[PDB]
Amino acid sequence: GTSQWLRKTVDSAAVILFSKTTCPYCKKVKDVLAEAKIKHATIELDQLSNGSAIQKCLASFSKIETVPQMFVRGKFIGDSQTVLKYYSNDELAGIVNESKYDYDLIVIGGGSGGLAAGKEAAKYGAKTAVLDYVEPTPIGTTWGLGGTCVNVGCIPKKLMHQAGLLSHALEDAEHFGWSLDRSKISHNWSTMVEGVQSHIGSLNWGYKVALRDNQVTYLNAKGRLISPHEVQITDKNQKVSTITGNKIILATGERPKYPEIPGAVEYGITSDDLFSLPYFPGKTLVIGASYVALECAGFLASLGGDVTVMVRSILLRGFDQQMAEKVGDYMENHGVKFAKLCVPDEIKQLKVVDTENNKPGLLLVKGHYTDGKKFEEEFETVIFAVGREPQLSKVLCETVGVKLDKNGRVVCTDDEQTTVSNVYAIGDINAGKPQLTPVAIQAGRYLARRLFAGATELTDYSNVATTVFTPLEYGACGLSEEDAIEKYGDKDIEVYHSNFKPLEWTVAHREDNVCYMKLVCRKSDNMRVLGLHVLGPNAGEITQGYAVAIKMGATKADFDRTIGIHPTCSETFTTLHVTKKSGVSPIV
Amino acid sequence: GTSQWLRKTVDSAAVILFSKTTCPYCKKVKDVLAEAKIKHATIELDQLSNGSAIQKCLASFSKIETVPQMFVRGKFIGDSQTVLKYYSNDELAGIVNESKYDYDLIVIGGGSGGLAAGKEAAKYGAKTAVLDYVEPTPIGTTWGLGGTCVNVGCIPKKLMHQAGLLSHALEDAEHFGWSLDRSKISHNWSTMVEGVQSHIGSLNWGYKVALRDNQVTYLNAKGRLISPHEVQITDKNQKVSTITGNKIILATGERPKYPEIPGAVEYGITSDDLFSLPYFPGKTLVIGASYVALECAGFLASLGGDVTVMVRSILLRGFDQQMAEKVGDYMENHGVKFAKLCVPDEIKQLKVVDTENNKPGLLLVKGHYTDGKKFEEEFETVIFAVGREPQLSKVLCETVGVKLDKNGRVVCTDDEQTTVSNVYAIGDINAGKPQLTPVAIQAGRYLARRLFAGATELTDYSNVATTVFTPLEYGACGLSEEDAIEKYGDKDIEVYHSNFKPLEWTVAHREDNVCYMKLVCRKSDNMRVLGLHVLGPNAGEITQGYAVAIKMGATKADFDRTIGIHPTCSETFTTLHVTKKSGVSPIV
Ligand SMILES: Cc1cc2nc3c(=O)[nH]c(=O)nc-3n(C[C@H](O)[C@H](O)[C@H](O)COP(=O)(O)OP(=O)(O)OC[C@H]3O[C@@H](n4cnc5c(N)ncnc54)[C@H](O)[C@@H]3O)c2cc1C
Ligand SMILES: Cc1cc2nc3c(=O)[nH]c(=O)nc-3n(C[C@H](O)[C@H](O)[C@H](O)COP(=O)(O)OP(=O)(O)OC[C@H]3O[C@@H](n4cnc5c(N)ncnc54)[C@H](O)[C@@H]3O)c2cc1C
Ligand SMILES: CC(=O)N1CCC(NC2CC2)CC1
Ligand SMILES: CC(=O)N1CCC(NC2CC2)CC1
Ligand SMILES: CC(=O)N1CCC(NC2CC2)CC1
Ligand SMILES: CC(=O)N1CCC(NC2CC2)CC1
Repeated sequence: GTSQWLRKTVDSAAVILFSKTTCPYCKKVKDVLAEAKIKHATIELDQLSNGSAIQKCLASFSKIETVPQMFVRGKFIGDSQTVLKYYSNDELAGIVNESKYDYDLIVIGGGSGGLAAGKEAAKYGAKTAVLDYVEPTPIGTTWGLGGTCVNVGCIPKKLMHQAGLLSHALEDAEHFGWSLDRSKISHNWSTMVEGVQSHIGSLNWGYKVALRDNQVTYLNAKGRLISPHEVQITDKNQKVSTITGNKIILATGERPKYPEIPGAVEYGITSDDLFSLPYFPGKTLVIGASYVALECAGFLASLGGDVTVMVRSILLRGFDQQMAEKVGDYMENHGVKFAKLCVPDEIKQLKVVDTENNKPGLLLVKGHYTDGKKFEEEFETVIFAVGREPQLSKVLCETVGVKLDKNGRVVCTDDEQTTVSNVYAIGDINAGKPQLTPVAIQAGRYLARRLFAGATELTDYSNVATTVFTPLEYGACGLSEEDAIEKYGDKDIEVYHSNFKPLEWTVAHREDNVCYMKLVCRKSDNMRVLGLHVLGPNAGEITQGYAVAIKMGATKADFDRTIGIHPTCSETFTTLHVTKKSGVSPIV
Repeated sequence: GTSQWLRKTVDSAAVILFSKTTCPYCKKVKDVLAEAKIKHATIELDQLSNGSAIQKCLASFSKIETVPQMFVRGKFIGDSQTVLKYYSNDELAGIVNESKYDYDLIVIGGGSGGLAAGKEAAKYGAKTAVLDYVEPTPIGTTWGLGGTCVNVGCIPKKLMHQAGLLSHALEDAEHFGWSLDRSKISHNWSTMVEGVQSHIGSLNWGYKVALRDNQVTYLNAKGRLISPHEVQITDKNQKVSTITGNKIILATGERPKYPEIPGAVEYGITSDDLFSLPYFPGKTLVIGASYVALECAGFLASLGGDVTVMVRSILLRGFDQQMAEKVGDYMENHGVKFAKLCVPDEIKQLKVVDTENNKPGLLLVKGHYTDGKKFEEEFETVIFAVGREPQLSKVLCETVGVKLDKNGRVVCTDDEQTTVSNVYAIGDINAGKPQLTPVAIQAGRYLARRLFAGATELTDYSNVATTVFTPLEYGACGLSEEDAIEKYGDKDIEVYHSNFKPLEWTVAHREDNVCYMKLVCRKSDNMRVLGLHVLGPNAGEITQGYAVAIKMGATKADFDRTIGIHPTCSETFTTLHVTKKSGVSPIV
């Protein structure tokens, strides 16, 4: 079945040239298309295994078997002589631009996955439009091009994390001989926000420049898919029009949820608001226990804030719960307060936010615990981090026929196709996929190569590593301990673990046995590493490289025969030997 | 095959029990040995592929074929009934202690490898002595148990590096909103030295406690091997004596070299003296260009010093030379001066060191460039970092028969055996091996297991990752680019590379295109990764995990299908695409 690959490739591509590396008649067609500023995909057949059979099947469209052969939007155009005839007759530009729709591709959503898909497709001659719009938050916050990660997620989160880490660096520097006095140093919230927002502005602008230089049309517009090939767009002044595209990629992401309780929307905020907030939050309550809740609470305390987290049930639901508890214990020991097994009932306003003097307001939070006892306390800022959800009713007409699941996410095949054959979805709205920025980028780039350059590589969504940037960071790749035990049984699981202490913490007089790591392994499969977990500084840097080994099937013997780099935190993975079944302590 | 292994295992093990997991009489013997504090190896025949063959071969030694069987130093002792008889009759202790020699093992040298070998051997019942001595430096410097890395190597070097890193952390903190003024903060050298030396002292003590708790005899003595089984030991008071051992492990390491020029030994120092120097070096000249030279020049400059490095020919000979040059370019941009193609001719004393007032002296350094021009300049401190060498003529009487190579290192088989069948060598003095602390530890532990516990695993010295802790760190694993081209030819080698900027450097306004990473791959072996190189922060944490993947045979495709962790520096390895042959720019 090489024939049905070739048919799908020729059908879907915009401009594609079948070529060979040594053929100089091919080279003359290349240099002609380059000078004409015509972009295209190229399939070198001497570099593919079965390029012989493909050459034969090209005759089914073109009635010739030689190379080069040029196609445009499913139609054969000519061999060398015919393409040069079109060029010197000035007929070539009209032929490549002839299309049944306005665009080969329309991307709805200009974030991590959408921008990456659109730029990749434009590399192969696909005429591309990228639509993006930011619906404002209840208090009116808005931002520029690039999506959740760039503006209100990974980028400003980690910069603010770094600002918190530097407070411990100032304390540490005294013990290492520097003459500063940490107790006499304080933090300016608005200076930090100005620097963070200035970096984000350079990224908004770089993405506009990127799209321009790839000949991608950027429309700042709210998109709505009304039929398989029609997208209705609405302007900043409410002007409405319609554009048409061959392929459609949905990549509109999610926004934060609010609890259905009085006062929440009126008087609370979310992470959408926190990263450009013009005043220090002050005494803050963070409601929820996701990674967003814990990351935000953690740097606020490190910047000297008075911080409480209200937890309905457990921390980091879905992550390894031994690890989650070590994360929260570290936080509790370094100034974050927890109200456990608790839930909010209402937010009362006591003092309006003072815009002129750059001051928070004042709120009264009422709630109750699972036993029945009551919660009541005042806070200057209340931040909700109780999940995120898509809003596809605003994007999709029911009549088009794109199937959603019961959470509102799009049901896709393993190549991102929806139930409507020309419509695909990527990123956080793809049901069941990990909701991470590098996943959405890989999904979008690989999809664009399949649609417009005849690629076959799929995205692999298994064993994707994560890092939670709490004050002590937590990296992971693979199964939690409890998920492995439940899948294979407790007698088939072996766990190797150890505490450790970074060398940097010795002269600084930090704790001896808080950093921690383990390997969860399958006995009956040669001690296969099923999950890796580490709590310590620089956990993202530590974890990333092991994700390649786990993808490759690493076993415990693979970790053992590798030698460590000394002195590092990471090298402790190369000499693990204490098992949980042995009952031997893991302390250093 | 099996029979030669069994003969080897029985002959050299001190106390060993042959057993099966489900064998109630074996359990009877284990309990008696545990109750009598008799340490021993154990081989569970049911856990071995060919335990059936082994069980039959045991009769060639004991004339029985059941388990348990207990041996001591090559002699069958009995089954369960016979062992209990010796126990009940108060005869067991003297049986398990009977030996032709004072010790089952004598380790000459108490550093990284030797301490690890000694402790591991004692775990299996081997009666063990560890000998350690520290020959003072020319000005009298000395230190405690633990070797080069612990006292005058990796540990104090990386602590001082960390002190240097904190100066940039103090600068960065302003930009992230903290109120300090970096320009009014200074560094106190003796305060840092006191904290470093306190940590080292806790490690000196920890090793003495560990050897005690493992029943290893520690002798603070200079050792000399005068025949295959006799070690002469000389006292702190010059008392001489002789001990005997069955097996000998040489683990005496190396010391710094001095160039043969007037004034070098009298008025200069080495790294052996630097890590406990009671005064700040002041204006300093580092002579040499190894990683020791550049790491020391590096943190001295970050701590406010006026620093010059005098380079005979190139930086970091034997490392990838493109990366070496980026390392040195970064140092030159951040204050380190270089005198290139230059060599020293003599050191003259202008001032004597002032021990009382705690101040360096003053020196005049004279030398010449390779074209004949003259070098002449004054310095307060001159550090020689021009290599290290063993001193085995002090350890190894000629008549013993242990063969050395032309550099004076010990020629060993792949199981660390020397030319004398009961004598082994590990660590820096094993010719041709990487000279690193984790390698010496792996070699010593693995060897002890083969000698006293029947193990067969050998140490793997290939593709061992390294990290150079210059102000911008350089991590690596596998071949340099020039080595790969030399070995396979330029047309079979593809290099993927990219610049990157750490997110933490954005708000701090640090350099855009200084950090750098590349993968060196072999086209004809499925784009196998031959070498990985990265220059940036936390380079050792970044690199370690990739070393497991390389050990496993990772290819470029394995790096592409792995998803990144965002935002990290390390994730840049998972999306590399610009090749050096393309000529496309690697900047961002
Ligand atoms: C606080 C926080 C921290 C995070 N930290 C990390 C982290 O450290 N690492 C990590 O890997 N991930 C992190 N994430 C997750 C990451 O941000 C997302 O997985 C990623 O942004 C998803 O990208 P996307 O392309 O699917 O959608 P998005 O990046 O959300 O972009 C979709 C865009 O489409 C727009 N849009 C919506 N509807 C329409 C419409 N009708 N018309 C036009 N445009 C529309 C949206 O306004 C938005 O601009 C974090 C998320 C949050 C909230
Ligand atoms: C400045 C510096 C920095 C380094 N940094 C790193 C780093 O970051 N990472 C890394 O992996 N490696 C590093 N190394 C290398 C590391 O220190 C060595 O590879 C390691 O210490 C060698 O271990 P060893 O057991 O072979 O010998 P050693 O650790 O040198 O121990 C040998 C011991 O035997 C003693 N001895 C000698 N002769 C006798 C005798 N006749 N009788 C009794 N005792 C004797 C010696 O005095 C010494 O105590 C560094 C080295 C230096 C010099
Ligand atoms: C609704 C509609 O007609 N559009 C909305 C997006 C706008 N983009 C401006 C031209 C750069 C204009 C087009
Ligand atoms: C609620 C609200 O103010 N918005 C809806 C209409 C939007 N028009 C998009 C920007 C082209 C602007 C945002
Ligand atoms: C006989 C000799 O010269 N030795 C010197 C070193 C001594 N150390 C142990 C604690 C006494 C051991 C004896
Ligand atoms: C065996 C031992 O501990 N010694 C102490 C110091 C050694 N060298 C100093 C320079 C004279 C000599 C012997």
